[PDB]
Amino acid sequence: VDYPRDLIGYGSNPPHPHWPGKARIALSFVLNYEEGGERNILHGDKESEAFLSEMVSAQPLQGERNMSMESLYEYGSRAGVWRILKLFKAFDIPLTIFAVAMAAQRHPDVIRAMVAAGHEICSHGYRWIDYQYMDEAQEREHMLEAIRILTELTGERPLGWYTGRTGPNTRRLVMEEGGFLYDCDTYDDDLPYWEPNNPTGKPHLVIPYTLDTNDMRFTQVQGFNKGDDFFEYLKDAFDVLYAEGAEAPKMLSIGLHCRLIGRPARLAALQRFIEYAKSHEQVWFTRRVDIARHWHATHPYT
Amino acid sequence: VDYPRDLIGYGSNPPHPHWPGKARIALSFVLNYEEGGERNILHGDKESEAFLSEMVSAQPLQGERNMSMESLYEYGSRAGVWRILKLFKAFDIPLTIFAVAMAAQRHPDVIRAMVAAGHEICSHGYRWIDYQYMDEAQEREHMLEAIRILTELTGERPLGWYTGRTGPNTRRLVMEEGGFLYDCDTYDDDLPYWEPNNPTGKPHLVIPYTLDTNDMRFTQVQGFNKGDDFFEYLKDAFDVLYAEGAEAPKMLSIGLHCRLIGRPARLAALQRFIEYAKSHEQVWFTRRVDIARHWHATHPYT
Amino acid sequence: VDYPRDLIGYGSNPPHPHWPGKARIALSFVLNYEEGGERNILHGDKESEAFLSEMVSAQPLQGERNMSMESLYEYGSRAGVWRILKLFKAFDIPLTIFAVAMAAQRHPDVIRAMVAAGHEICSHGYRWIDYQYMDEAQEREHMLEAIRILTELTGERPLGWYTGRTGPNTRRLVMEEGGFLYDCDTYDDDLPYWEPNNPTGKPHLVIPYTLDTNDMRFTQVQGFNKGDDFFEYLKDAFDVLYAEGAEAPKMLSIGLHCRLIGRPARLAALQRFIEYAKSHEQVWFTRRVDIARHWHATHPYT
Amino acid sequence: VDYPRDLIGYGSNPPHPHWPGKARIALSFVLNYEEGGERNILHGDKESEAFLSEMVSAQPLQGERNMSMESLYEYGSRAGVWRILKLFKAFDIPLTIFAVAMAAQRHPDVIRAMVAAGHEICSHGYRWIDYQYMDEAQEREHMLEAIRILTELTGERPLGWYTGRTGPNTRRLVMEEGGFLYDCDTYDDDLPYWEPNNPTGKPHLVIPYTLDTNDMRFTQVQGFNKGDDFFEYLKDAFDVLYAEGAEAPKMLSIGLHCRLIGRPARLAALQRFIEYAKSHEQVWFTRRVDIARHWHATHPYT
Repeated sequence: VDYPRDLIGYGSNPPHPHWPGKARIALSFVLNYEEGGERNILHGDKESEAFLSEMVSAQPLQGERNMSMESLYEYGSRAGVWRILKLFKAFDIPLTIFAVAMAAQRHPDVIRAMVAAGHEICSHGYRWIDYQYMDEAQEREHMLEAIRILTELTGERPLGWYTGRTGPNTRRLVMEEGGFLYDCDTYDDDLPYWEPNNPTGKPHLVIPYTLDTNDMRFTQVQGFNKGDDFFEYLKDAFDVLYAEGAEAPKMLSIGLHCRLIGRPARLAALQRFIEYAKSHEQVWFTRRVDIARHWHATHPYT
Repeated sequence: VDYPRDLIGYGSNPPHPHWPGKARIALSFVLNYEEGGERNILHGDKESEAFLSEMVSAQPLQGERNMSMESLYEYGSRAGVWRILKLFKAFDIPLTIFAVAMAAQRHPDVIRAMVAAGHEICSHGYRWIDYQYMDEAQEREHMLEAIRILTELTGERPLGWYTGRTGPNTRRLVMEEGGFLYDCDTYDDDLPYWEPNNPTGKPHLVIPYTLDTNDMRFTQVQGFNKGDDFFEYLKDAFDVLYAEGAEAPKMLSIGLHCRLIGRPARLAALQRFIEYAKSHEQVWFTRRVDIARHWHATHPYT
Repeated sequence: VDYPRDLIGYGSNPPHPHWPGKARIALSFVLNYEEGGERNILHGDKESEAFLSEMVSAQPLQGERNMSMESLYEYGSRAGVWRILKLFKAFDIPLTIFAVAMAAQRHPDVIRAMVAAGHEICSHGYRWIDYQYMDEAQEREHMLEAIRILTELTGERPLGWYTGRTGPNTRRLVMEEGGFLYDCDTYDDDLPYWEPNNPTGKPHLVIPYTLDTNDMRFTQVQGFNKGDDFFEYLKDAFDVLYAEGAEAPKMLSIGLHCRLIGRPARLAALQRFIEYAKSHEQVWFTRRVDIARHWHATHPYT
Repeated sequence: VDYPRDLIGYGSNPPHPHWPGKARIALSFVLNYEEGGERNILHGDKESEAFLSEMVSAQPLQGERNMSMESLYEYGSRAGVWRILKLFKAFDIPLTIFAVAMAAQRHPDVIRAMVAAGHEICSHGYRWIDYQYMDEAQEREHMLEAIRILTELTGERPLGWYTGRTGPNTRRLVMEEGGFLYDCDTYDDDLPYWEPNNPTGKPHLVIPYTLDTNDMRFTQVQGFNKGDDFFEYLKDAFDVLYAEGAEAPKMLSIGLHCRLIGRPARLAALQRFIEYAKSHEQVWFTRRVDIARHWHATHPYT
């Protein structure tokens, strides 16, 4: 029937990306910047934050502040962020930053640092909250606001979007806005593709993200006990994709959070994966906007 | 008393299967095909899907679409399925496909591919949902429909059944239908056996399945952190059974899901287990319908 | 105040057990036999079983049968039990069986086998259910019944007790009954001790059990991914205790369940631990009734 | 806006601690002493304890005693505590004890032992309960009481505080009391810092604690399967911090609980980490009050 999902996509025939330097794989390291934008009555929310912290079994507290939860988030913005940024600078690997606009407003100096470092600032929404149930009017308003904030902060408007906890209208509103080159609000492929259902009809690129090669699993019910578990997980993902890349190259995202991989216990394994990746020839270490411009120039929208 | 369960089965005296090629073990690799058939208001369900995805702590959403959940499922049908099918083709190992009829209707080309590859299409029900509470009338109707769909799709009716989340009537309805050679809706033995309580009185073979040597544990609360955990789990299962097989051969199922082992990070470990298994002599790599026909010819129903 | 718990016990001065053969450690392997006695409307319960199976996130179903859950339990009594019993017979290690009386009634042949093998049959209660909220009258009645059943089944009354999910009266009722040598309904020490609060005033020995060196963790939210995790856990427990045993020997329990360690994937690691343990001199492999009689003869109740 | 959190802290410019012996890292091993102070109707609570035990999926029981839960806690005070104290004595490493005042009242002999051993007794609150919702009046009263108890018990008032499950007023009340040198009710940095918002205006030192390099994860939903997982986690944390310490030394806390790392299976890995740490030059093994006095003398409050 007139089924609004594409279960098929490229089928058994995915396109060759032709990554620069004849790369057998494209690696997109992504650093989320959410600290200061999460759930909090201080921010006008009805409850405290519970998602993604050391407090693995936390529940949101209605009309309350959860001090421990707040403090675990402050680790991300106070200490984790700088240690991570230094690590990427040390191996000369660029980042795409998934920056929440309210978080960035609260820490403009680190955002400025990131931009000066040459990292791409991608929009991660106005607030770090669940958009599942929000009215279309308000989600659109948050969106246009996130754009305003990041443009002023950065001096350049965001060209990609990623909400994460999206609702039924999130991605439609992104493509309707007009000014995005891409979005990342899918986990459906190993390659970019042109959105098949853009009402706008303009080319809109989808660059799928990840929930599995993602440090969020360090704090979820099912998830890595020690750093080496995340290293072996990342390593396996690389090995299979790199092997496929001998004839059919693909991409791999690596999701990271300041308050999570920022802890020394977890950073070690990220550095190990980076050294592993760097030891291979034909790896394209890149930003998602660069993948997007590359797609345009290589596989233009027909 | 007149207890409707058989807690005893074969007791301390299990039969020798006499697998072809004097195999010390029979390996049944199974690939579930559920993507497109899962919970969704689009499919007429009251809520979204929450079982078996990267969103380890998901809950069903009433009257809502969960876009992320949908997208994680689309990974299975868009990308995972082809990579898995290639892996099995590369080692010349046949599959039994646990194909959900609605999922197959949404992707007939992949089903046709599987059949052309020589994989057995086993019925996994009309829909991928919990049958626990469904009225007998409707479950029977789903069943006869699943049969209709797969016969047209495949050109041959399904000879095995597996629902998974069965209710008190599921298995009785399967045996009452008449045309199945076997079912897999048990986790009670290491060997096939004839159903002791078939009202039909015709021979009905039970080929027990698994929830432990099953990639579903990658996304459950208790479950594998990294691929090597699933490899060592599978390897241990093999080692003990193979050792028993010197005098008393048995079988082992390996359950797989497109949207799960389809991810590169997880495929590596499956390939490692396959290489391990292949390095042993006297291993029978087979389909469940072949086990069933073998049982008939070897241990006829008395 | 008049605090009904002993937080202190032996303090920094635990007694030397003087295990036979000058053992530096006493190992108590325990095999639970619960299959056939668990929650089930068939057994007169209000709901199905959910504790300790592959269905890691199961909930009890009110007025329903959970067929999968039943089938996972049937694995324990049909297949797991024999494989485990063979393993212990192969290394000549004796068991204490934690036998639920209703489970034993449903499978008398395996109970008879265990007794003929020389394993101790310890009482694990009439039913495998939570006694937390049961009235004293009914719990006492279950208890006297469990005794009746096992005596007839075995030809000798049970000399130890272990309920597991006890209520505020469980242990008091056990000691009031009179005929038990010991109970195991604590997790409070590394050595046996005489119950300090027996109203009876007769000597009653407490032999603490375990929830950590216990295969139940294979199916709990926090718990072993692969067999080697349970092997390394057991190995570490052994190493520290054995080292302490150079001057101050203690004991270690290893809890096992037919439907859990009975799976080949998990048995491998148990066999590895047994081989490790066996490779050490001065290890006392024993039954809990033997520890109890030893305590009597070695550290009589003053 | 006038946002009551400091998301920024030291920014990219953390101070050099100048640890004694030119240490590249400061290690604070912490032993919680909570057993006897946890939730219990015996203690006047409305429900039993459920946090941090082998009963990984426990829920609090209203108006009930949970005997197993109690017994698992008694392991901590009866057996775990002495084994842990011996381990630290063997490597000549000092502890900071996070002692709950009610727990200490129930076991004065072990507290006296700890003090005689030269370990610092830090206040962990009057009771081991959640202060999230307690009225300010009662939390203040608990606090002044915890102080009274520990001073009498120890012969010296506590100079640090740590509640853990704090409410919106906990830390403010601590600094208002006047007599504390520091608190540990944050998880926001890798270095001590002066509280920027002390109403008192006196210098108050914050020495951040941890929920990740903490044996509590052995019994949480996401957490270590085997001891080596905690060893590798601790080792990684050390390696990254020690490497940073070549130019910019920091500190690392290691949280421990008697009833958890007290089990032999878990102690092994703690001993392994201690041997690893000890094998490095320039490691400062210290107590938190010593870090605090050092901070005063080295980075006085301006």
